[PDB]
Amino acid sequence: QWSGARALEALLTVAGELRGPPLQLDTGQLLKIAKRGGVTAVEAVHAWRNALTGAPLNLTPEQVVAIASHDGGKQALETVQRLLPVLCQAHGLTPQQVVAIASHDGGKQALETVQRLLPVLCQAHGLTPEQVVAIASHDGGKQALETVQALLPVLCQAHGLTPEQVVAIASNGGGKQALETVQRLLPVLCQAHGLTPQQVVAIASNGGGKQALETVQRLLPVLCQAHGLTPQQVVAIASNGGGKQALETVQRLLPVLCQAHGLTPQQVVAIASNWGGKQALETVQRLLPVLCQAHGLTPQQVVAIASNGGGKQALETVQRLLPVLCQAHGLTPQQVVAIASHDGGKQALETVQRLLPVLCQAHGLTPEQVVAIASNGGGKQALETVQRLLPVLCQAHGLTPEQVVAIASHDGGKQALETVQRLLPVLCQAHGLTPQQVVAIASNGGGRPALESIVAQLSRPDPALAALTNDHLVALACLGGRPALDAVKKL
DNA sequence: TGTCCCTTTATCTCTCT
DNA sequence: AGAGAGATAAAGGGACA
Repeated sequence: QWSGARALEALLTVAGELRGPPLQLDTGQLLKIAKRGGVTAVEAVHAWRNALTGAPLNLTPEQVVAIASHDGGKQALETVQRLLPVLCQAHGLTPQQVVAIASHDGGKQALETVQRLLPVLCQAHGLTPEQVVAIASHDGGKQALETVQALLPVLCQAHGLTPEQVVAIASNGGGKQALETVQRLLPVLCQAHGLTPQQVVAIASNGGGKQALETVQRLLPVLCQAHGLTPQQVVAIASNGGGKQALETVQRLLPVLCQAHGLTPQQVVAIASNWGGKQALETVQRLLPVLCQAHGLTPQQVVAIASNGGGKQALETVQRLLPVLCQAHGLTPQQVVAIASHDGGKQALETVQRLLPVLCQAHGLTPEQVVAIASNGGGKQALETVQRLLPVLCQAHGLTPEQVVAIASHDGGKQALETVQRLLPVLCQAHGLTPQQVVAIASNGGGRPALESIVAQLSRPDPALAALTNDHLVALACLGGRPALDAVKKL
C-alpha cells in the first residue's frame, strides 16, 4: 500500500465532522489547514473546537483557521488557549494581536517569547507593545525578538540607527538574519559605496533582507561600472522585493533586453524594482515578442504591465486573455493593458472576465466603469465588493451607482466600500454629515482609515481637534485622510 | 513526521506630496 | 494620482530530534 493512505483517511474522517458546529469549515478552509498545518493540525482543531470557539476565548472560526494553518499549528493552538489570557491581561494586548502572533510557523515559540521578553523589551529598551507585536508576527518571531533584545544597543549606538529602524528591519521573516547582517555590513555599505543608513535599512527591511544586503555588496561594483547603473538604481532594485534574485537577474538580462528588444536601462530597472522582479524580467524576455506580434501590444505597454508586483502573472494572463476579452467582451487592447498594469493584474483580468457580464447586465454598469474599478491594485477585491454591495448601498443607503463606482475606483476600494456601508448611518444620522461628504472622504486611497478617523473623533472627541468644524474635518479628511488628521492632532 | 526557521513570489492596502 | 512603502499570505527548502 501507499503508506500515506491511512494518514489521508484520518484527515477525511475528522474533516467531515468539522463542517458541523461550532466551526463548520468550507473545504477551502479545510484544504488550507491540511496543506500547511497537516494532519495533526486538522485533528487538533477538532480536539479543541469547543474550547476555542465560545467561552472563554471566543475566537471566530476565522481566527481559528489562521492559527491552525501553519507548521506546528497544533502547538500554536495549545499555546493560544494557554497564553491568550496571560497576554491579554498581563500585558494589555488585544486578542487580535495575540492571534496575529500565533498565525505563523512556530507560533508557539513566538507567543512564549513574547510572554517572556515583552517586559524587558518595553522597560529596558523603550519599545512599545505594538512594536513588540510587529516583530513577533512573522516566522521565527522568537529569533527576531531575541536578536532585537541582544542587538538594539549596538545598532542604535555603535551604528547610529533609531529604534524605529531596528524594528522595521526585525519585522520580516528572517528578522534575526537581517539584523545580524546589517550589523556587519552597514559600515561596509555606507563607507565603501556611499550608501546612507536609510538606504541600507530599506534593503534590509524585507524578507530575505540578509540575502539582498550581501548581494548588493557583491554586485554593486559590477553593476555601477559595467552597466552604468547608478547606486540609486541598485538600491531601488534591492529594496523593492526582488532582492537578491532581481539583482542577479539584472546583471544577466540588462544587455539582452536592451540590445535584442531596444528597452532602455531605465525601463529594465523599473521591471526589476518589484516583488518577483526576476520572474518579471525573464517573462518579458520570453514574452515581449509574442505580445508585440503583428502590431500587437507595443513595447511600452509590455513594460508597463511588467513593472508591477507579480508582473510575470500579469503578462501571462494578458497573453491568455487579450484575445478573449477584446473580442467576446468588447474591450480595447488599451483597456486590457490598463487593468493588468497593477499589482495583482492577473487577479483583476480574471475577475473582469468573470464579472464584466454580471456587472453590466445585472447592475447596469458600463464596461468603462467596470474597467475603472478593476484598474487599481486589488481590483479583484473592489470588483467583488461592488458586486456584493452595489444593491445595499444604492437601495438601503441612497447612493447612486456613480458614487458607489467612485468609492471603488482606488486602491483599497473594497475596504472603502465595506467601511462606507458600515459607517454611513452613524455618520449621517448621528452626526449630520451629508452622504456626498461621506462619499468624498471615501473616494481616495486610504478611504477606510480616513472614515474611521472621522467617526472616532465625532464619538470620542479629542480637544486637540475640537477647534475644527464638521466641514473642516471633512475638508481635511478629503485632503490627506487619516495622516492629515493625525498630524493636526499633534498640534 | 512534526516543528521551527528562512527565503522568494504574489496580492492587497495605505502613505506621501 | 503614480511612486513608494509595508502587511499578509502561499509555497518551498533547510535543519533537527
